[PDB]
Amino acid sequence: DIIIATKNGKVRGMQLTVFGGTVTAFLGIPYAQPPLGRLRFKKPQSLTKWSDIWNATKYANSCCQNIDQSFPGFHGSEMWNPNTDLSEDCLYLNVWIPAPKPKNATVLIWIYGGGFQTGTSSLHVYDGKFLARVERVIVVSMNYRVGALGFLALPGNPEAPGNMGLFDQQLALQWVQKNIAAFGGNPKSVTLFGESAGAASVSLHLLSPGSHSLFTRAILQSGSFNAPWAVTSLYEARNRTLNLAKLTGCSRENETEIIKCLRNKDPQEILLNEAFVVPYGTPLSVNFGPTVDGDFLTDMPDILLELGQFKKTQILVGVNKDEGTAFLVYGAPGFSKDNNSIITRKEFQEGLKIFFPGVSEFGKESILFHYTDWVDDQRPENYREALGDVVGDYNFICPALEFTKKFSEWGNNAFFYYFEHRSSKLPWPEWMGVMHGYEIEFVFGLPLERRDQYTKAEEILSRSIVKRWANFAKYGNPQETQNQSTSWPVFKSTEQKYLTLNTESTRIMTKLRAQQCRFWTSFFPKV
Ligand SMILES: O=C(Nc1cccc2ccccc12)c1ccc(CN2CCC[C@H](C(=O)NCCCNc3c4c(nc5ccccc35)CCCC4)C2)cc1
Ligand SMILES: *[C@@H]1O[C@H](CO[C@@H]2O[C@@H](C)[C@@H](O)[C@@H](O)[C@@H]2O)[C@@H](O[C@@H]2O[C@H](CO)[C@@H](O)[C@H](O)[C@H]2NC(C)=O)[C@H](O)[C@H]1NC(C)=O
Ligand SMILES: *[C@@H]1O[C@H](CO[C@@H]2O[C@@H](C)[C@@H](O)[C@@H](O)[C@@H]2O)[C@@H](O[C@@H]2O[C@H](CO)[C@@H](O)[C@H](O)[C@H]2NC(C)=O)[C@H](O)[C@H]1NC(C)=O
Ligand SMILES: *[C@@H]1O[C@H](CO)[C@@H](O)[C@H](O)[C@H]1NC(C)=O
Ligand SMILES: *[C@@H]1O[C@H](CO)[C@@H](O)[C@H](O)[C@H]1NC(C)=O
Ligand SMILES: *[C@@H]1O[C@H](CO)[C@@H](O)[C@H](O)[C@H]1NC(C)=O
Ligand SMILES: *[C@@H]1O[C@H](CO)[C@@H](O)[C@H](O)[C@H]1NC(C)=O
Ligand SMILES: [Cl-]
Ligand SMILES: [Cl-]
Ligand SMILES: [Cl-]
Ligand SMILES: [Cl-]
Ligand SMILES: [Cl-]
Ligand SMILES: [Cl-]
Ligand SMILES: [Cl-]
Repeated sequence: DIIIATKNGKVRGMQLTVFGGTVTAFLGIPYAQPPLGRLRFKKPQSLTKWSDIWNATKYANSCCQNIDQSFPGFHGSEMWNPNTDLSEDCLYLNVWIPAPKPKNATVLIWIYGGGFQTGTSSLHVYDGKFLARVERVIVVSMNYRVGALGFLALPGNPEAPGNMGLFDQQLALQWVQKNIAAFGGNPKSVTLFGESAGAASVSLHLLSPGSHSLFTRAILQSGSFNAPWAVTSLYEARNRTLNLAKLTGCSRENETEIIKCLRNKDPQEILLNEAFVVPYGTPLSVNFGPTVDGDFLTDMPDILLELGQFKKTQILVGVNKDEGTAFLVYGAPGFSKDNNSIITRKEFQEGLKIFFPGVSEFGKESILFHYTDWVDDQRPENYREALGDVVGDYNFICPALEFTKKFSEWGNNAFFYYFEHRSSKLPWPEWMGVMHGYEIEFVFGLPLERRDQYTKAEEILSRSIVKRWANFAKYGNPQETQNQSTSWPVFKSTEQKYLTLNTESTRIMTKLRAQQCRFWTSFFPKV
């Protein structure tokens, strides 16, 4: 019976047998007043203390969200769907601490992705028990509100100021500061890490002054705020809020009366109508996301990045080899996970209309021009591979490289990786490569469990990544110093060295996607 006294009351954990040892898990600790009734759409409110023993022995409710139904019964998609009850009452977090209880352990705080519309910390691939067992760190993950319930925005209006899901995350970072020393954790050594919209979230905490004292260091997997999907404009946010109001029958003149109207709507009604607020949307559109609210985020983040207005500290940043392919089977013509998706030029052109809906003819032609200079004109997968690279370079690789250059230009150490190992257990087909989100299981050390079906080489790769991440969190340096590993060089804006992660040979390379990213970063933002 492991009981910890937090500042709001006593919580009860559970013991876990991991790798012939023990981890203590505290699953489902509340960290805010449930955002229900009059509290829906508002910022998270402080939690009033309890007097008993809160039983933190099972994952709590996931936040309300729409579910992927494109591949029913297929584990490749359904692994990302929530695995606890959906409920508005979902502001909970989890803590894994090593056994025996540590003295001043470094803390890793996970922020999941899901495009700010989906996700939950209870996913199997976010289980922080191996990190706690193997590296003696504490792992924390929290649920945060997503979609309109988390990011609906009437800027300046506190009834729906926007960015609520980010303030959920922040209130959880605060909880760690006030409480993690009781679990044996060092509040002075906190590393945020997340993937996709979670990585973008982490990058926004580097920008937000209200978060600057709540963490030490940052790790960004496949995401950053300067990605084109990561920030909703004040124009779009308002056009989307009124679109939702109209769809729900909540159109009013008093903008506050609109919110009160949306507060008598059942969560399901808000969920069904959320999808159509964006008229010409992309596959997996970020309908409701971070905005410049004037509170969490005081200016357009690109300007903050460009002008060095962010927390000075070390960053670890990286991307996967085929970030774009997962999105091609959610709308692109001729694509399918059950065949090899050989598409024609015309299919490629339609795909661009699908993924760049509001872009001019000339803009689309410019993308075609930059990506159809084939070495061989007869390789039938030419267009198929070009569409995936287009989506991956524009939405992930180039934004992440530009973040790392810009951030590093202000004097802090930065480390960039390129993950290029396709999991042997990967249920998606081979042509989709090293997909978006499929480094996460290696970061969390699932291949360390031999009872699974990972290869030995995959166990060694995960063990090395796990050590590098942990050495980065504890020491600001993502080396593996003991087993003759390749030294991870600092990423500098001139040389732009990065490290490749694979089962075979770990390599130092320079200037990832240089020719592609000059297009996306220096020409395409003009069109
Ligand atoms: O992620 C969203 N948007 C985007 C984010 C970032 C860059 C993007 C670039 C281009 C287009 C969209 C982008 C997004 C926008 C809306 C929604 C709400 N709805 C949920 C119900 C219907 C519908 C839907 O089926 N959503 C699938 C969600 C599962 N997802 C998966 C996850 C990952 N990898 C995957 C790989 C294989 C398959 C799936 C994956 C990486 C880690 C995060 C989760 C969208 C959700 C997600
Ligand atoms: C801003 O919003 C208007 C209105 O959105 C429409 O109504 C909502 C309830 C929802 O169902 C949306 O999907 C609708 O589009 C947009 O006006 C529409 O614009 C499209 C093309 O841009 C046009 O085909 C529709 O007929 C228009 N419908 C109406 C009612 O005006 C508008 O485009 C949105 N965006 C911008 C940039 O203005
Ligand atoms: C790959 O498959 C896509 C998707 O088609 C669906 O899934 C298949 C696995 C099979 O079960 C089909 O019956 C399904 O319709 C194919 O895209 C279709 O292509 C046909 C003819 O080219 C066209 O009439 C449909 O509109 C397309 N449907 C889409 C895009 O959703 C594609 O042709 C297949 N390609 C290869 C090389 O096998
Ligand atoms: C919490 O767990 C303990 C352990 O079995 C149990 O005795 C107690 O009744 C539980 N309390 C609640 C409120 O569920
Ligand atoms: C934990 O480490 C900090 C410095 O990082 C130190 O100031 C603090 O006293 C330590 N607390 C312990 C060892 O309990
Ligand atoms: C209507 O708007 C005013 C501000 O113009 C606001 O003070 C008032 O509270 C709103 N009405 C209701 C019922 O909230
Ligand atoms: C390094 O090698 C030792 C034995 O040679 C092994 O026990 C350990 O897990 C390895 N660690 C990493 C981080 O690769
Ligand atoms: Cl599960
Ligand atoms: Cl969608
Ligand atoms: Cl051709
Ligand atoms: Cl070098
Ligand atoms: Cl070079
Ligand atoms: Cl260069
Ligand atoms: Cl160019």
